[PDB]
Amino acid sequence: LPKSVDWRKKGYVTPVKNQKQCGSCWAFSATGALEGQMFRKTGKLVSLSEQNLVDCSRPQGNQGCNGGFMARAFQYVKENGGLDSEESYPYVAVDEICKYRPENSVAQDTGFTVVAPGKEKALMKAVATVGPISVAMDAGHSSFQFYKSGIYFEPDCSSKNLDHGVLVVGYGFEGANSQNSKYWLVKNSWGPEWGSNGYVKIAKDKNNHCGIATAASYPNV
Amino acid sequence: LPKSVDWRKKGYVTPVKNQKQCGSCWAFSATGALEGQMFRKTGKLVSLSEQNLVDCSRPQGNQGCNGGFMARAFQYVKENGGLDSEESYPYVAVDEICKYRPENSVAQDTGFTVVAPGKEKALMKAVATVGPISVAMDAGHSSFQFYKSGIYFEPDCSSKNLDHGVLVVGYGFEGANSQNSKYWLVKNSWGPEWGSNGYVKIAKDKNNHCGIATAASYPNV
Ligand SMILES: *[C@@H](O)[C@H](CCCC)NC(=O)[C@H](CC(C)C)NC(=O)OCc1ccccc1
Ligand SMILES: *[C@@H](O)[C@H](CCCC)NC(=O)[C@H](CC(C)C)NC(=O)OCc1ccccc1
Ligand SMILES: [Cl-]
Ligand SMILES: [Cl-]
Ligand SMILES: [Cl-]
Ligand SMILES: [Cl-]
Ligand SMILES: [Cl-]
Ligand SMILES: [Cl-]
Repeated sequence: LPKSVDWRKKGYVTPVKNQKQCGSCWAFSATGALEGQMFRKTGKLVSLSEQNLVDCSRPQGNQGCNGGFMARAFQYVKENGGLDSEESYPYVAVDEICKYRPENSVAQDTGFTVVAPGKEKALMKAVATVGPISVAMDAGHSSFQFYKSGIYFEPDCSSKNLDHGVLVVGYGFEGANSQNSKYWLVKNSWGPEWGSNGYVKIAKDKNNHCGIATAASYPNV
Repeated sequence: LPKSVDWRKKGYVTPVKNQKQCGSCWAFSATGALEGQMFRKTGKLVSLSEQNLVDCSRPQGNQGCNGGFMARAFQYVKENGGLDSEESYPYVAVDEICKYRPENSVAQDTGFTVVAPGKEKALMKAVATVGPISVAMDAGHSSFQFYKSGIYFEPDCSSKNLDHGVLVVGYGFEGANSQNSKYWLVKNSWGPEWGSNGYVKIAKDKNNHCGIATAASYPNV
């Protein structure tokens, strides 16, 4: 596998978005993974609607601004037959009545693939051969809220008790040695003013740090 | 006109490039504008060759790594009958022999449209209705070099004596009021590591700040 991967360089990733005061991280992780797979299939990078996911996927078990899961989002897209563009269905960061229109759909999926739980080498393989991957992580620490640069490593991080969905867009290493200071390249949904212009490097191959490989998945397009 | 526009979210913009040690900003601004118009016309996003413009547009009045102008680059593409892909004519950040190959051409233009000098409302209309727009600006400040986040506003900026070509990919505002804290969304060519993932927000409707609306143009495809 490559020593480094960054899907941003290949046209798979939309700009950093901001969920604002709504617990919709799962919808942003899901649209980021679907954006990547739809681009891999058609060559067109089109921002997808998190608001469509927040408003319309309660039947699949999501709870809008009160939380949800990327897999349930991919299930909704499948049961629904489509997902609207962000342009047609804008994000307002609150729970609202479903406004989905098939005429505005720009994406579809047949379900999703799960990466082997807890296996960082399985995740590395999926990132290198599929594109961006939705993952869950433990973001419940002030060190993450205030993160700025470098490789994120939090001693109190859990790999089991996760509370935030994000998008792995690559991996790499700091310094000249490929096996030293490895990291996962993660796109957050807290705007570009958070972290390193909206991104964070999370320690890689350090015992599934913060649970990045515990519950990873991607849509099948 | 829309309250905000972001052509990156619609597939019109290639990933951020890096001119390195060559004064070829004008060529990157020109390829970015043609990449957007060729995508609007065909639905295919193809990276274009800045190196073809650097090496071949001296007859039109450009000077390669010593500087140039987007309008002269669109004139070269028109007179030349085409422009090659980045893949077929790679960027090497130095003045080299013209190696234009018609069989590798993936873009054409019949000339260009200019935006009336100094008219930010005319620039806003062009961005909303056409796609990304080539523009000149005053980038000669340490504040721009070390720019990292927020709306860029530099007191020492000129709206008349400009030195750097960039690409306006959209516009927006901060918060709920669409008329307050407005900005131009600008793609630079100093690599993704510069600024905010290679982008900068420049103050909009603040007296043509840094000259963004002084010499704007786009190719006619
Ligand atoms: C991130 O913005 C949110 C914050 C939720 C605060 C209330 N986190 C989630 O949505 C999280 C993401 C997974 C760990 C990937 N899931 C979650 O909180 O789900 C809650 C839930 C429980 C049962 C049924 C539906 C949702
Ligand atoms: C940006 O990389 C370059 C830096 C040039 C350093 C020498 N800027 C330009 O090319 C600039 C862009 C315009 C303002 C849009 N143009 C410029 O410097 O042109 C110089 C020139 C004069 C006469 C004939 C050709 C070129
Ligand atoms: Cl971004
Ligand atoms: Cl999930
Ligand atoms: Cl490794
Ligand atoms: Cl010009
Ligand atoms: Cl002309
Ligand atoms: Cl306005």
